[PDB]
Amino acid sequence: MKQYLELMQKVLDEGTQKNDRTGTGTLSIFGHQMRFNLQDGFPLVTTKRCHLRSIIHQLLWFLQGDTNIAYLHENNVTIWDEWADENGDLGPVYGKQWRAWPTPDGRHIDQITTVLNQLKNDPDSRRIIVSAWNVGELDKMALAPCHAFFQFYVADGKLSCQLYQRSCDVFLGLPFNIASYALLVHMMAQQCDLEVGDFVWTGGDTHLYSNHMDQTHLQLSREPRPLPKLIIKRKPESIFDYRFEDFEIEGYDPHPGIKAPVAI
Amino acid sequence: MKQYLELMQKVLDEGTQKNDRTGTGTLSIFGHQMRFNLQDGFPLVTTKRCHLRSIIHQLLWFLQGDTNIAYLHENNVTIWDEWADENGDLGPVYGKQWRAWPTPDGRHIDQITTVLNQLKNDPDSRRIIVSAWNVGELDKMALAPCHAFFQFYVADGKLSCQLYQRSCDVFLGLPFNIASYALLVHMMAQQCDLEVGDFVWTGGDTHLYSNHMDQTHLQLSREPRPLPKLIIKRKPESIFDYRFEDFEIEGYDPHPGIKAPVAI
Ligand SMILES: C#CCN(Cc1ccc2[nH]c(N)nc(=O)c2c1)c1ccc(C(=O)N[C@@H](CCC(=O)O)C(=O)O)cc1
Ligand SMILES: C#CCN(Cc1ccc2[nH]c(N)nc(=O)c2c1)c1ccc(C(=O)N[C@@H](CCC(=O)O)C(=O)O)cc1
Ligand SMILES: *c1cc(=O)[nH]c(=O)n1[C@H]1C[C@H](O)[C@@H](COP(=O)(O)O)O1
Ligand SMILES: O=c1ccn([C@H]2C[C@H](O)[C@@H](COP(=O)(O)O)O2)c(=O)[nH]1
Repeated sequence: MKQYLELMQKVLDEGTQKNDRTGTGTLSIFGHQMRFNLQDGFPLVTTKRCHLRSIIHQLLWFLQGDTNIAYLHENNVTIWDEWADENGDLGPVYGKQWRAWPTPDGRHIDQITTVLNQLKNDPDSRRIIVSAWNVGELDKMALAPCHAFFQFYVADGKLSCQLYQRSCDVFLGLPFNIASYALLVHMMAQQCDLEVGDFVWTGGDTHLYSNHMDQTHLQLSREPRPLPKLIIKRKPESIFDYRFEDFEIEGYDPHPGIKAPVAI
Repeated sequence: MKQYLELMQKVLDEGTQKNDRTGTGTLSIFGHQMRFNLQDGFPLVTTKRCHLRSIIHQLLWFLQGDTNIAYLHENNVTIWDEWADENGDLGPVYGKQWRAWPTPDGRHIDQITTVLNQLKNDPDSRRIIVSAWNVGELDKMALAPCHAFFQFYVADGKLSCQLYQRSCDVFLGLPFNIASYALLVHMMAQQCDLEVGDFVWTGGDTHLYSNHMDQTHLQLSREPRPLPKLIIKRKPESIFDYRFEDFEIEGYDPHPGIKAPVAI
């Protein structure tokens, strides 16, 4: 996508070499925002083939409030296996925070039902937020949340979403996240009988790892193609009842996949 | 300031009319970002006169862990009175979350001291974050956090900060908020012997209130004057040790004040 390849080049041209936690090295910038008008097409990168199976099962996993990779496993998704403990868990990661944030006094708050009731009952609210950054449980988490925080907005019947991402690996993880949250805005918009608007991505430390340098070069030389269109094939009676079969992506003619090693 | 005045012009050129919680009516855009290089000058608006007494005092109150207005009152700062209860209390807002976020296992996390340890011992961390958005306590808060989350970053011995403001009142609140976080970056950097980098502001619902349209156009007709300079006269043993008197702003000549109503 033009904005995405412009962020790749930006990093390449201005990033500073930093030693990172892995000991691989990064080239990074701090502060970047991208806007994707969703009316114009689905933001799935077309300069490399992106595979939806993982994107979709991971979002449905999250909305279930499940932090154990068994479902993911049962659906052939491997992305979280490195971080999961001895018997499948990640501790209170994304889905537990989304569906059951623990109050200090023992109650649990369901930020996705809150956000649903806010979109139907109070759509002009300036507080339609879901936060995964639970400072009090970060220590029990296999990995601190990368896509930490997000905010919805309604104006002239359209639903927009801004995501704050504290840490971003441009080559591998950024295409994944952009699509994931663009997909949640379409699910969220359908349930609330609403139009889709903008997806705004904002990042903190945005970086390209030293061993993805050739792959970036290879991806930057390809021309972006027309964006696909997402088809949602049936309306559930809740956001919690969507299934993998419900989604279809028409128009996606990508350049071939580029493989690149993960720095863990 | 060029950046601030361009944002106001943008809200005026691209905003949608939206009704707010206080029913006064706003003009809003969703998603903006702007960067202020702190080496260029101290970002206090000059197209209208700002009073620095309250920017410093509120920030020391926050760093104290305080959420009761009495301190602010004896330094006659009345910016928080409209929201405080009978006993001066605001409930667990900024100062309490920053200095003692309550966990579900009995602990409390001092997020400012943690940030300082990270800048000293692990400055390349992508996790140097302070969040006031505590979902399990928002119902005890007198007002939900508008400046909800901020991230620090250290590159070439320069400290930068990125603030995410979920709701922004552009005429009243935003000159207060930019000056407050630029102060904290200078204080942090002084304590850690770092130079100042950039303060990067990102907003969610960024808006102008309807009863502010004339004051905004008045402001916009003015030329920015050269930015002031911040001189700190002491290096306190800790960041919790600063006094009002340790700060001096040099060469600040603003255009006349412009007065305007608060929506409560
Ligand atoms: C992001 C995320 C979830 N994850 C992992 C993952 C890792 C660290 C994290 N760290 C943090 N802070 N939060 C997370 O949500 C998180 C998630 C991913 C893992 C691998 C690939 C990946 O290598 N993609 C390959 C192909 C495989 C595929 O299609 O799945 C590629 O070529 O793109 C993508 C996403
Ligand atoms: C941000 C922030 C902190 N705050 C708290 C705070 C809380 C709720 C809010 N609600 C709304 N609608 N807008 C805000 O800017 C806002 C700000 C402020 C409170 C008042 C003023 C204000 O009226 N100041 C006068 C100056 C005179 C004085 O010192 O009293 C002004 O004309 O600007 C500014 C900031
Ligand atoms: C809140 C906090 C601050 O210091 N600065 C701000 O600009 N605000 C503003 C935003 C909005 O005008 C109002 C809060 O209303 P709501 O909670 O968003 O509904 O104060
Ligand atoms: O949604 C995601 C998930 C992970 N990552 C990457 C960012 C960093 O490369 C790493 C997170 O590690 P720390 O920043 O906590 O060190 O995973 C992303 O870019 N996006």
